[PDB]
Amino acid sequence: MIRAVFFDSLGTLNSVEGAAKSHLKIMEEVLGDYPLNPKTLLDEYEKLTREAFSNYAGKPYRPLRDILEEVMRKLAEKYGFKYPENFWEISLRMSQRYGELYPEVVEVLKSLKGKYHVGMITDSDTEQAMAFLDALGIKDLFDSITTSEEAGFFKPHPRIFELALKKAGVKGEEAVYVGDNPVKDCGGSKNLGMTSILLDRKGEKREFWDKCDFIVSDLREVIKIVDELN
Ligand SMILES: *CC(=O)c1ccccc1
Repeated sequence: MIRAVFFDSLGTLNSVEGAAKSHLKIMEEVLGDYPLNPKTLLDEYEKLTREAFSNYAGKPYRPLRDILEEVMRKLAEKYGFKYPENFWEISLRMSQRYGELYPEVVEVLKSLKGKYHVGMITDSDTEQAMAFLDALGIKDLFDSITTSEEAGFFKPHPRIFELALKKAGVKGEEAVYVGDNPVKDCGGSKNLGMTSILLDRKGEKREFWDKCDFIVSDLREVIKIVDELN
């Protein structure tokens, strides 16, 4: 019996498009009048951050603020502009003003809460996860918010999932996890017997469909699956 439904953050609740728009305005405010194409700075920022997150996958937690400030200090020295000491604050402000939820998030979160435990499991520092849920107005729709900072390990380490299930007081077999990253999400949640639901909004992850238990393009399909199984 499924009694809990857990969600990832980026790509599941808040749109990658909104994050890309926010990230661009972040690099813009960092550069100001500096003669560096903010688009080139962003592409290089995403390349370095992808490499960093890959090195830390499944490993002990390190503050994301430190990891990202390290990347931007390297980019500042590379291109010659002043490292903004308030980079973290700028990222928070812009993320909150231009971040947006997918059109069906609130509807889905409401239909689930009350019937099942509704939780989030995210690779991010707890401060930023809470501030972003608040800026998007959906913090009160979750019964639990579980972060790599709390568990001490990044996904797909099982501890972050273990902690989520413990907060809800359910077994893995009684829980669903929804996300768009086949390895960190389906693989990490499958270790505990959770039902994995892959979210492929644009149908770009067909090569990983055969490993996750279910695949959906819209979160409104999650409620259907939970009913089919119960
Ligand atoms: C990249 C991005 O959106 C971000 C980075 C650090 C803190 C908050 C948001």
